[PDB]
Amino acid sequence: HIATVRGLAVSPRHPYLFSCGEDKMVKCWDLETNKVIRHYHGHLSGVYALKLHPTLDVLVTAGRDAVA
RNA sequence: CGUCAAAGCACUUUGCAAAAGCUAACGUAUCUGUUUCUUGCCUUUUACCAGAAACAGCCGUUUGUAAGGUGUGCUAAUUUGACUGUAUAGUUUUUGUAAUCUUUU
Repeated sequence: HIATVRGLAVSPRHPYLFSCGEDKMVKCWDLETNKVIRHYHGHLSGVYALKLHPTLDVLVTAGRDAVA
């Protein structure tokens, strides 16, 4: 990251780890390889909330865009 | 070559499915891109240098199956499978040593 890693979230169902920040960046750190796989581009500004839905493979994040 | 069974037949157009099952060229061919890292040449970013790992596209190949098209036959031809497939009256099996009678329990 380039600016304070705000969020984090490990998923239990997949060996992934997530992160967020004041970069607009949302990442998918694969835990088996220990590198990033996916960016989730779309957020207009610094993201704070990072939380992983329990059933459905789905990811929720929110920040100052004033939107989840 | 011979029998039996199945089926139109050869050639072709599309659709739809698949293509490491026990280490192996689906392609004796071979190109671009994204991300993550490492080094080059550099300060405008792009455009690039040349290595890695992870993903992707693209140009092609094979198979099965479905419907079609052309030419030929449906009073035929071709394909496909399957099979415990040969002929011997003269000594080891399919051209007879068989026939017949009687006693014992």
